[PDB]
Amino acid sequence: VRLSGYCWRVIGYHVVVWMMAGIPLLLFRWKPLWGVRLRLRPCNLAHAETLVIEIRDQLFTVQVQTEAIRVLRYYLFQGQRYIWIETQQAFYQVSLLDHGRSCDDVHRSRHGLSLQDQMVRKAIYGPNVISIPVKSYPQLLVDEALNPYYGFQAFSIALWLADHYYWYALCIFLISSISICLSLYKTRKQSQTLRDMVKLSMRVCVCRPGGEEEWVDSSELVPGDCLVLPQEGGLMPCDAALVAGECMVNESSLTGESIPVLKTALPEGLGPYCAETHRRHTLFCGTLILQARAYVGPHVLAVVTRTGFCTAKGGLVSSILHPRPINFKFYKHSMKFVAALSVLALLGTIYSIFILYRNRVPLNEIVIRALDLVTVVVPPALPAAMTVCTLYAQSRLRRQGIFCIHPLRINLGGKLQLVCFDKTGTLTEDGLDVMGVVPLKGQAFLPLVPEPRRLPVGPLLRALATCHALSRLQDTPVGDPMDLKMVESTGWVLEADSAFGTQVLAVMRPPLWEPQLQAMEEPPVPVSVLHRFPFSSALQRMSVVVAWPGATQPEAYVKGSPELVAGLCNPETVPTDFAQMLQSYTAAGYRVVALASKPLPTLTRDTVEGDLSLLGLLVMRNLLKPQTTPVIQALRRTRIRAVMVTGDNLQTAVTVARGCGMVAPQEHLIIVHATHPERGQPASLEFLPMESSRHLALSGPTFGIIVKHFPKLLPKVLVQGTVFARMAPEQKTELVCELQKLQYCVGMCGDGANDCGALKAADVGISLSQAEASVVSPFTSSMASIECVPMVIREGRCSLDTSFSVFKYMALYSLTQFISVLILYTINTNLGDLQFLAIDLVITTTVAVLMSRTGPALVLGRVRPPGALLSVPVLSSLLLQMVLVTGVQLGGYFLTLAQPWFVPLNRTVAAPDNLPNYENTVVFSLSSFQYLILAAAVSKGAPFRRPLYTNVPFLVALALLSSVLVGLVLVPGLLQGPLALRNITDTGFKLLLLGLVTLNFVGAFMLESVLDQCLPACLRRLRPKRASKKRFKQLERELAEQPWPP
Ligand SMILES: CCCCCCCC(=O)OC[C@H](COP(=O)(O)O[C@@H]1[C@H](O)[C@H](OP(=O)(O)O)[C@H](O)[C@H](OP(=O)(O)O)[C@H]1O)OC(=O)CCCCCCC
Ligand SMILES: CC(C)CCC[C@@H](C)[C@H]1CC[C@H]2[C@@H]3CC=C4C[C@@H](OC(=O)CCC(=O)O)CC[C@]4(C)[C@H]3CC[C@]12C
Ligand SMILES: CC(C)CCC[C@@H](C)[C@H]1CC[C@H]2[C@@H]3CC=C4C[C@@H](OC(=O)CCC(=O)O)CC[C@]4(C)[C@H]3CC[C@]12C
Ligand SMILES: CC(C)CCC[C@@H](C)[C@H]1CC[C@H]2[C@@H]3CC=C4C[C@@H](OC(=O)CCC(=O)O)CC[C@]4(C)[C@H]3CC[C@]12C
Ligand SMILES: CC(C)CCC[C@@H](C)[C@H]1CC[C@H]2[C@@H]3CC=C4C[C@@H](OC(=O)CCC(=O)O)CC[C@]4(C)[C@H]3CC[C@]12C
Ligand SMILES: CCCCCCCCCCCCO[C@@H]1O[C@H](CO)[C@@H](O[C@H]2O[C@H](CO)[C@@H](O)[C@H](O)[C@H]2O)[C@H](O)[C@H]1O
Ligand SMILES: Nc1ncnc2c1ncn2[C@@H]1O[C@H](COP(=O)(O)OP(=O)(O)NP(=O)(O)O)[C@@H](O)[C@H]1O
Ligand SMILES: *[C@@H]1O[C@H](CO)[C@@H](O)[C@H](O)[C@H]1NC(C)=O
Ligand SMILES: CCCCCCCCCCCCO
Ligand SMILES: CCCCCCCCCCCCO
Ligand SMILES: CCCCCCCCCCCCO
Ligand SMILES: CCCCCCCCCCCCO
Ligand SMILES: CCCCCCCCCCCC
Ligand SMILES: CCCCCCCCCCCC
Ligand SMILES: CCCCCCCCCC
Ligand SMILES: CCCCCCCCCC
Ligand SMILES: CCCCCCCCCC
Ligand SMILES: CCCCCCCCCC
Ligand SMILES: CCCCCCCCCC
Ligand SMILES: CCCCCCCCCC
Ligand SMILES: CCCCCCCCCC
Ligand SMILES: CCCCCCCCCC
Ligand SMILES: CCCCCCCCCC
Ligand SMILES: [Mg+2]
Repeated sequence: VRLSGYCWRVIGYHVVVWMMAGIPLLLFRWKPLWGVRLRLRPCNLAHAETLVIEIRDQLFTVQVQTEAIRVLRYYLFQGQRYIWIETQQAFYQVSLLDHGRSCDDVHRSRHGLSLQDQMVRKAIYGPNVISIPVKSYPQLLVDEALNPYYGFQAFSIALWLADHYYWYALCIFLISSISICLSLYKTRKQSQTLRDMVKLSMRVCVCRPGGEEEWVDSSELVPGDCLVLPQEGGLMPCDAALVAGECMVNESSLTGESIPVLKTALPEGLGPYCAETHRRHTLFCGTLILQARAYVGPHVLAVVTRTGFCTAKGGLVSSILHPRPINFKFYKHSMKFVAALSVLALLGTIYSIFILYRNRVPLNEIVIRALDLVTVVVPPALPAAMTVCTLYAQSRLRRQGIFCIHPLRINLGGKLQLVCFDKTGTLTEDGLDVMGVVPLKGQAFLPLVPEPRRLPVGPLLRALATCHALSRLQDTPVGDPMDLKMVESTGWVLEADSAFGTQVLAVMRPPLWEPQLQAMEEPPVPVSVLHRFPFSSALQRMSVVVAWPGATQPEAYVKGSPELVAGLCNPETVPTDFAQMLQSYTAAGYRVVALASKPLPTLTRDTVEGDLSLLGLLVMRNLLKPQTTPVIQALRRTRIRAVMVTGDNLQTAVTVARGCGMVAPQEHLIIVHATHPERGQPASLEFLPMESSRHLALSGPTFGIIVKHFPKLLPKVLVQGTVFARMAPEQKTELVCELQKLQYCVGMCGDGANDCGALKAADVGISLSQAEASVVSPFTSSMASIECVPMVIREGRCSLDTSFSVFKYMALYSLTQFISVLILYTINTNLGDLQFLAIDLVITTTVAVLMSRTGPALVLGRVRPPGALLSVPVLSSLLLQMVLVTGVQLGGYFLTLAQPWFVPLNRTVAAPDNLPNYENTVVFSLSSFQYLILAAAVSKGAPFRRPLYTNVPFLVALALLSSVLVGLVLVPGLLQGPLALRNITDTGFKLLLLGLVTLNFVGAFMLESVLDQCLPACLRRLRPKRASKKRFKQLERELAEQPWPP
């Protein structure tokens, strides 16, 4: 995180690099800083340094722009704007100028921002736009085509053009152009799918200190400027603190869930505007405002707080544009693999140079042949194969209805070994059923009431009717499902005239019915709502203040989790057997929410939910979705660990885990309960063995106590723990972080608004109730069920196998072609000119692009894909396949030598001037069929991929190439002219060649099958490793020798 500043000699450095002609590799290597400094006009003075290099320990360089009003030196890094302060000499982030600003200051910013201050803050903070520039086509060409690989391909094109191999040069050019086009299309789509999301362009009203009215574009906003919000509704131009009125918004673009959320005006007072503690008082960029009410004045006034990239949406966009490096390695071993391949290539080109020197050839031709061989070693289709494989996988996922912002994470799904779920919404149905309400008398519960409609007028009925954040939107109430079903159960239909405190936020009317019963005593009267305190998952609570045409004083009603609410209630109002009866309902799997009240003596949220008194419990059913038990059973069958992380009660979570199969029968479960220290001793960490493998379940506060007071025992709990309950979102992301610390590949599926942090922290985050692509999590599904989890895993495995099948095959292709030409070099032939074109484009490129189209296996398995190219089976398969191919080619050559008809090539004339000569044709035919054979063999089916005959384009390609090659052998000759073949004029020997290559086909398949069948057993019997690289496996073993809980 160190920034170093540096100010005719640069042209000298450029000329030196050009003369060297490969200085870019040195500057793209361990010593890039030295070259940069030598070619940057070094000058440490930051005030004068126009260039700055930042190191984050990784190495980035950026200019220093200067904007004038007088002078302002700023620079952009990672999308964030930093500016230079003359009074400090250092660089400070734009977001940190107005840090610690007090809420009273935000309120005093109610008045306008003058045009002078507007332009000053415009120059400082820049325009209010999340800038994702559109790249001109030549910019993309210079960005992508400029790299060592394509430069080497251009060199190969030049070299093969030098020796009159026009066709081969042209086809290499075509392959490179196709690869560049595919990379460009991938990058363009990647930029466009993000740019289309941040498209905010609309006029907004803002009031000046004088005139108090002006319409400006969304980009013309700056921090500290007020904003008149549109009461009809619409998108939010930028991040602003709500200063006046109330707002109903739909912030699904950065939260996942699409339920309405209530934002109340910022509470006036002294203290910093955190923007995270006041999250309920802030409107975020790119969020739809369902409505905005004033209740105190003409307009709903907000104050712009942060604009541009520093907004939360801007931060997520910045993360997407510059993602963090992947923690889990995918290969991290290809250096040794390509080193071994290069070793083989060098041992081959040594033979090439030696045998060429053996015969009479000019030294220039000798070096030309050597460089030709080296160019043939490198295949030009590798980047195209990678890109098309990734595009195919992403298209498959999109066709299944799952969208990934950046497909680079797809392969992570192929090596997930732990998946977290949240109970409500994802595992269970979103909706709820109100089973009933349990009331109190003064300190003793009463029988459950099925329909709350039949309650008498009193605190409980009023609390059920009034305590929520429901709002009518187009003749339909909307809000939390819990609140909607509760109010439906009561029947009190949602409907100025301030009673005591302020203007009423809402009014409720009791349903007219029972002329005798309802008016039997105190007929119901409508109830007005004065103050509302929205619900937040961090504090399991919601407080409302209400009055009615009676109401000698107002009344505050609090709805919350039973444990926390009972803690807040008056101790003598809570019955002694609260815990057991709550278990009696939660152990049955019911969601239970407590209602309490206090009569206010005629307002910050703290003084409301204080000396409360229990009114009752609300028991409501919540059933598992019908496609969660099979998914959990499949995941557990494949030894993929499944964990529940939820903010609900521990008893309900345990019951749901038992029902959905996370805790199958005959699997003992313990409850871990750590008591907070009471100033006499630490937590005891009590264990309660439950009654119908080892499983542990613990709530949020005990999890925090274990984290902060038993660090030694934390790994064992995390390894054995499966059901975590009553966790705040912060605790959820903390648990994900801890699981990752144990070297787990942690994926997660979540509903919204309490999983966003955990979803982002997770290696593979999935959001369910999302219409389309979102910046909420790396992956997002359209359908709402857990079934998306296995497919993302399966495709990932299908990718990991598929990628390997490319690196294998194109390596085989890289080297099976390498040996063939060497054989010809030993006989002084050079494999023809159009023959190279036939080998590459007709046969190889089409197969390489088509082989990755195959889909996933449609079922999971316990066998994980490999994680290294240089494993024993892979290298063994490569070597044995090379032995088979070399044997076939040499046998063909030796048999062709041993025929009645034969005339050796005229060795005194260099190729291609001696073609077809009866040796080039046979080697070429064998090589072509060998490429097809290798392609067919490398492309496996089970357990990860479908059988080869699934993707009908690839199978059709294989069939057509085989047919045209067979024709090329079994005809008097139709392409033998252009391909320079000698037209073997007998119908007997060519049939023998066909039989021999059939034997080669059979040999390759039997070889690969025998390897797959036998080598794993040999490795199990031979080298008994006892893997301990990952800490969680070590902990699993240690628990296996002896469990920690007795
Ligand atoms: C000249 C040889 C040069 C090559 C040197 C590199 C050899 C080489 O990478 O293989 C390492 C593996 C060890 O095994 P390795 O591949 O390192 O296996 C590791 C474990 O499997 C680990 O946990 P568990 O799943 O619990 O086992 C996890 O899977 C890691 O990810 P990964 O599996 O996805 O890659 C692996 O790194 O196999 C040897 O133990 C051969 C050692 C050399 C044999 C020498 C014979 C002469
Ligand atoms: C034994 C002899 C006669 C053969 C040597 C072959 C050279 C002519 C090859 C070897 C490496 C090649 C270079 C490999 C990499 C590049 C990088 C490329 O520039 C970049 O894309 C770098 C961008 C970056 O990473 O910042 C331009 C072509 C060039 C210089 C290549 C030009 C041709 C080079 C010097
Ligand atoms: C050392 C002499 C005696 C050998 C003569 C042949 C060399 C000119 C060959 C040997 C190794 C070859 C290199 C082998 C591998 C690569 C990797 C290849 O991939 C990349 O480095 C780019 C990857 C990316 O940009 O993502 C670029 C060409 C290059 C440097 C090759 C350029 C030509 C080299 C230097
Ligand atoms: C006989 C010689 C001239 C061989 C020429 C090779 C072609 C047959 C290859 C070159 C590029 C290939 C295409 C490259 C990319 C795709 C995208 C792929 O679809 C996607 O992954 C993107 C979907 C979307 O975003 O719409 C389907 C295969 C296809 C059409 C490939 C089909 C085969 C093509 C045309
Ligand atoms: C110069 C003459 C001798 C060339 C004659 C063409 C043949 C070499 C044929 C045999 C196999 C054919 C390929 C077989 C299958 C396809 C599938 C199809 O490509 C796709 O994969 C489309 C994907 C989709 O949209 O679903 C159309 C072109 C292509 C690559 C064909 C291109 C032409 C090939 C290479
Ligand atoms: C004397 C014989 C000398 C030859 C010795 C053998 C050398 C073999 C070198 C093989 C190079 C492998 O190269 C590996 O694949 C391709 C090459 O473009 C690169 O691929 C990279 O660029 C492409 C786009 O161009 C991206 O889509 C891909 O995501 C990215 O990783 C890999 O980053 C590189 O690591
Ligand atoms: N709308 C609400 N008003 C008041 N209390 C609520 C509301 N919704 C949930 N709660 C309570 O808050 C507790 C935890 O809140 P949250 O963690 O937001 O709910 P959850 O549905 O248990 N979460 P999860 O299971 O991870 O989706 C729940 O157990 C309820 O007791
Ligand atoms: C092969 O070409 C060379 C050209 O020099 C010459 O020997 C002769 O014309 C041809 N045939 C034989 C057998 O050499
Ligand atoms: C002889 C060359 C054969 C091609 C080998 C390709 C292997 C690349 C593996 C690493 C890819 C990610 O960097
Ligand atoms: C890759 C294999 C390289 C070795 C090729 C040797 C060819 C010898 C053929 C000439 C001897 C038969 O008359
Ligand atoms: C395997 C096919 C190799 C490419 C063949 C290119 C020749 C096409 C036929 C041209 C006919 C006119 O000469
Ligand atoms: C893509 C290749 C198609 C055009 C190839 C033309 C070949 C010309 C060779 C002429 C000599 C043999 O008649
Ligand atoms: C990139 C090099 C392209 C060369 C074009 C070749 C066209 C065929 C002509 C072959 C006989 C001169
Ligand atoms: C739905 C399967 C699509 C198959 C694509 C067409 C394959 C035949 C193409 C033949 C071209 C020569
Ligand atoms: C990571 C950039 C790799 C550049 C190619 C290095 C080739 C070195 C040959 C000695
Ligand atoms: C499932 C393995 C498929 C084997 C058949 C390969 C294609 C044969 C083309 C004649
Ligand atoms: C379902 C059994 C396998 C079907 C084979 C279809 C492809 C045959 C041509 C090789
Ligand atoms: C996707 C299922 C494919 C079934 C096999 C198709 C065989 C067709 C031979 C042309
Ligand atoms: C799925 C039906 C189409 C299968 C392709 C049949 C072969 C066509 C040769 C072009
Ligand atoms: C369909 C491909 C086989 C056709 C060959 C017919 C003539 C063979 C006698 C040379
Ligand atoms: C595979 C194509 C077979 C063509 C007919 C074979 C005739 C051979 C007579 C010995
Ligand atoms: C007796 C000469 C060989 C007859 C053909 C052998 C079978 C060919 C398999 C492709
Ligand atoms: C998948 C096993 C394949 C068995 C060998 C096929 C030989 C077919 C000759 C055309
Ligand atoms: Mg949920």
